Amino acid sequence: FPRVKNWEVGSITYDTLSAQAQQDGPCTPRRCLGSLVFPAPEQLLSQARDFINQYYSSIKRSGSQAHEQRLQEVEAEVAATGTYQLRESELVFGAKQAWRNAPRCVGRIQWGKLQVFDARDCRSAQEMFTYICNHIKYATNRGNLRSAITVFPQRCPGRGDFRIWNSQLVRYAGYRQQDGSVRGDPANVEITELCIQHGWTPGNGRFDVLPLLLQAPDEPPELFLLPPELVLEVPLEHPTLEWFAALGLRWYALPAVSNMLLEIGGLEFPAAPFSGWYMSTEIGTRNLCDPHRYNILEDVAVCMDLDTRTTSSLWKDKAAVEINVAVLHSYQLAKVTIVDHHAATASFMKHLENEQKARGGCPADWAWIVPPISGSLTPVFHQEMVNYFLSPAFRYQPDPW
Amino acid sequence: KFPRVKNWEVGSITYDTLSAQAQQDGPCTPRRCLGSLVFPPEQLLSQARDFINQYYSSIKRSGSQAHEQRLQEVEAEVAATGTYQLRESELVFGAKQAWRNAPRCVGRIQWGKLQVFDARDCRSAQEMFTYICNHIKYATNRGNLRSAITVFPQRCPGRGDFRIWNSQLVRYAGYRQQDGSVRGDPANVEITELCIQHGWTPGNGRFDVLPLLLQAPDEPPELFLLPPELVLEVPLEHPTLEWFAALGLRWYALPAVSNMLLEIGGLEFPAAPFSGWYMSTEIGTRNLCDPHRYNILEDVAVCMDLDTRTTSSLWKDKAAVEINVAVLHSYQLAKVTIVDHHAATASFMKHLENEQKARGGCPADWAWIVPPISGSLTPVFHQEMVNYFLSPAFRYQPDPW
Ligand code: HEM
Ligand code: HEM
Ligand SMILES: Cc1cc(N)nc(-c2cc(Cl)cc(CN(C)C)c2)c1
Ligand SMILES: Cc1cc(N)nc(-c2cc(Cl)cc(CN(C)C)c2)c1
Ligand SMILES: C[C@H](O)[C@H](O)[C@H]1CNc2nc(N)[nH]c(=O)c2N1
Ligand SMILES: C[C@H](O)[C@H](O)[C@H]1CNc2nc(N)[nH]c(=O)c2N1
Ligand SMILES: [Cl-]
Ligand SMILES: [Cl-]
Ligand SMILES: [Gd+3]
Ligand SMILES: [Gd+3]
Ligand SMILES: [Zn+2]
Repeated sequence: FPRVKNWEVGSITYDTLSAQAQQDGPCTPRRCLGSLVFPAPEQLLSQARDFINQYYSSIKRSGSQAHEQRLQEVEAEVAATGTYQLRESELVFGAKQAWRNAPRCVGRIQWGKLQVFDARDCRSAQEMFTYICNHIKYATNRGNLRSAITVFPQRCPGRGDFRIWNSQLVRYAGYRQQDGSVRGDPANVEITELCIQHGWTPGNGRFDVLPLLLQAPDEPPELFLLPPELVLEVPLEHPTLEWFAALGLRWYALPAVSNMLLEIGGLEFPAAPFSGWYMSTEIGTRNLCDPHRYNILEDVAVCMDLDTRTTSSLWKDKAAVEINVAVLHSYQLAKVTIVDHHAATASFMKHLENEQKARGGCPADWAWIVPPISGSLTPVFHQEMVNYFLSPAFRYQPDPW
Repeated sequence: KFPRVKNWEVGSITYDTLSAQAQQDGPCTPRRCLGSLVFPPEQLLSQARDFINQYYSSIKRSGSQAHEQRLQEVEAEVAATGTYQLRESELVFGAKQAWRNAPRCVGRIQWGKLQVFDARDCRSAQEMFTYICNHIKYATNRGNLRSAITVFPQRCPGRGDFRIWNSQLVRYAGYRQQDGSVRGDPANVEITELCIQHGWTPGNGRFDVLPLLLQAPDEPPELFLLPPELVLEVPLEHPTLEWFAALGLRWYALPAVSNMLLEIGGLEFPAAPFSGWYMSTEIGTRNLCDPHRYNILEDVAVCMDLDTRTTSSLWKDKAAVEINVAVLHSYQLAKVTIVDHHAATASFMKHLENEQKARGGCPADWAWIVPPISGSLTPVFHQEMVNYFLSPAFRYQPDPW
C-alpha cells in the first residue's frame, strides 16, 4: 500500500485504490518511464463483469436481483452476439467514471457534473455533424461553459468505426510556409494538409478555424465547415499593456477533445468528444509560449522593454506571467468561463481529499497536474501522487490516417 | 527493451540503452508509478568487481596487467579482512561517477570537475571539524565557488560511524513560540532543538547560522561554532525595489550537503559532504517561498502593492519572479557563483547529449530536473527522461537517531 505524503502540511495517507489497477503501465522496478507522453469473449466478459459490479455499487444495489440479472444478461448477449449493449444510465455512469479516472486531468473536481449526450443511434457523417454542432452549442452556452460529452456508436464486429479526425473540435490551421516555417499553429500542420487534400479551400491567417473531418463506418472522411457563430472566440488584450491588442492574438472558448477513445466495461467508443473549460496556462503558457507552438515569448519581451540578452534578467518568466494575465483578463472581459492554475490546483487538492474518503486514493500524474509555470507556488507541487490506470477510461488511439 | 525517448520541442528520438544496468530496484511497478515520491557477508565482492571493471574501461585499461592484478588484491583484502580500501584514484573515480549518476541533480554538466579530499585517516569530531573547515573555505574561495567533496572513513561492523547530524553544513535556526509558530527556518526546527539540547545559545533571529553537531564512532555528538569569517552570506537586495533590502533577508553562499551516504564499489561512507553552487530558484523559490519554509511570498506582494484579493491577478507569480531577480542580483553583486534556471537547464540538455554519446543515456528524474518556476519555458520540460539507479551512487540514509 503506497504511502503518500503532503509536504506542505506533513500529512500522510495510503493509496489502497492503486492495488486494484487493472490494465498495466510503462514502469518497472528497473526504470521509471512516468515522463513519457504516450506510454477473446472471456476478457470482454470479465471487463464487463467488473464494470457492472462498479455500476451496481454506485446505486447501492450490490448483490441484488437486478445485479445478477444484468450479469446473466450481458453474458447471454456476448455468447449470442460477441458484444453487448450499455443501458443509458450505465452509459452516463461509465462516462463520469472515465473522467474521474483520468490521471492527467486537473479538472476532476467537477467529474460528477457532466452532461452526457447519447448519439449511439447515429447513422452517417451528416447526423454526426448535427450532434456535434448541438454539443458545441450546449457547451459554449454564450460563454458560461458546461461540461459535456457526446457518445457515438460503439466499435462492434462487422463495421468500421466512427472517427473524428481533428484532435479537437476547434483548432487553428497551421500552414507550412514559403521559407520552411509555419503560419498559424504548428501543432495542426498535418490535419491542415488533410483538410486541404479533402477539398478545403485554405485561408492564410494565423487563427483560421479548421473544418471538421468526420468518418462514418467504412466511409472516407467527409468535410464539414463549422458555422462561424457557433465558434465563440476571445480577442486577447492586456489590462495595462495596451500595445498587446496590436499583436492580434485570439483563442477560442471551448476545449473539446475529439480524438480519444472512451472504454466502458470492455466496449470501445472511438468517437466520443468531450469538452469543459480552459485553465489559463494551457492557453497562456503552452499554446502561445511553447517554442514549437505560437512562440510569442521573445516578441512580448522585446515589446515589454525587457533585456533579452541575458537569461539572468528572467525576461522569459516576466513576459510569460504577463501573457497569462492577458489570457485571464481577456476571458473575463468577454464573460467566458476560465480557471487559473491557483484556483484549479486548489480544487484539485479538494478532489484528492474527497477521493481518498470515497475510494481510498486517486490516480494522478504529478508531471501533468503541476502547472507549467509557478509549479511550487501551487499546493499540488508538494503532494506526492500515485499514477495508475483504472477502467472506465479515456485512452489515446492512433490517428485514422 | 531499450526505452524510446523523444524531445517534443525538436522531434528528436534517442534510445536509453544505459537503462539496461540498474541495480537497486526502483519503486515503480507495471501497476502503479511512484516516481513522484521524495524518499521512495560476501555480497561486497560483486559490487567490488564491477566498480573496478568500470574504472579500467574508463582509462582504456580493461583487460590489461594492472586490472587483473587489482582484481586479486581486493579478492585477498576481503578474503583476509572482510572489507577493502580503495586506491586514491578509485575513490576519486567513484565520487565523480556517483555525481554523474545522481538522477535529480541538474548540475551534472560539471561532473568531471570535482575536488576530492581524502579524510579517511580521521578520528574524533575535533578532527572532522578542521576537515570540514578546509572544505568550506576551499569550496567558498571568496565567492568563486568550486565543487568539492570530503570523504570520511568508510564503515565496518562492530564499530560506530562518522555522521554529520545537519543536512547541510550551513543551516539557519528554527525557533518555536508561545504558540508553536516558528521564527527562523521551519525546515531545521528539529536539529535546532538538538543543538539547544546539547547546550547551545539560541539566538533571537530569522537568520542565525546553526552550529554543526559532529559525531565520532560510538561517541555522542559535539557542538562546533563555525568561524563566522568562514560562513559567506549574501544580503538580499532588488535592483529597483529599494524597500526589498529593508526586508532584511539573507542566504548563505555554499550549498553543502552533509547527510547523504556515498556508496562506491560496495563500500559505504555515511559521512561524505559535497558542495557546488546554488541554482537561483533553490533559494528564491523553494527556500524563501515554500509555504512551510520562510513563506515570504505574501509579505513581498504587499510591498509591491499587488492585489492579493484574487488569485487571477497572478500576484504569487509576480512576487516570486522578483524574489528570484533579487537573488540573482544579490549574488552577482556579492560576486558569488550562482546559476539561473534557464542557464542551468540548457546546460543539462547539453549534458544529456554528451552522455548519450558517451554512455548511451543518462538517468534523470524529470520532476526534479524541471525547475519549480517557469518549467515549460526551459527545454528540459519538453524532454522525456528515463529514471533508474546506477552505481557508484549517493543514497539517502536514516537520520542518526
Ligand atoms: C471542466 C473543466 C476542465 C478542466 C479545467 C480540465 C483540465 C485539464 C488539463 C489542464 C489537462 C492537461 C491537458 C494538457 O495539458 O494538454 C487535462 C487532461 C485531460 N482531461 Fe480534463 N479538464 C476539464 C474537463 C474535462 C472533461 C469534461 C473531461 C472528460 C469528460 C476531461 C478529461 C480529460 C482527459 C481524458 C485528459 C487526458 C489526461 C489523461 O490522459 O489522463 N476533462 N484536463
Ligand atoms: C555545481 C553546481 C551544482 C548545481 C547547480 C546542483 C544542483 C542541484 C539541484 C537543484 C538539486 C535538487 C535537490 C533539491 O531540490 O533539493 C541537486 C541534487 C543533488 N545533487 Fe547537485 N548540483 C551541483 C553540484 C553537485 C555536486 C558537486 C554534487 C556531488 C558531487 C551533487 C550531487 C547531488 C546529489 C547527490 C543530489 C541529490 C539528488 C539525487 O540524486 O537524488 N551536485 N543538485
Ligand atoms: C476538456 C478539456 C479541458 C481542458 N482545460 N483541457 C483539455 C485538453 C485535454 C487534452 Cl487530452 C489535450 C489538450 C491539448 N493540450 C496540449 C493543451 C487539452 C481538455
Ligand atoms: C551540491 C548541491 C548544489 C545545489 N545547487 N543544490 C544541492 C542540494 C542537494 C540536495 Cl540533495 C538538497 C538540497 C536542499 N534543498 C532543500 C534545496 C540542495 C546540492
Ligand atoms: C516530456 C514531458 O513529460 C512532456 O512535455 C509533458 C510534461 N508535462 C505536461 N503536463 C501537461 N499538463 N501537459 C503537457 O503537455 C505536458 N507535457
Ligand atoms: C511530491 C513531489 O515529488 C515533491 O514535492 C518534489 C517535487 N519536485 C521537487 N524538485 C526539487 N528540485 N526539489 C524538491 O524538493 C522537489 N519536491
Ligand atoms: Cl488546447
Ligand atoms: Cl538549500
Ligand atoms: Gd499602460
Ligand atoms: Gd508605498
Ligand atoms: Zn514510474
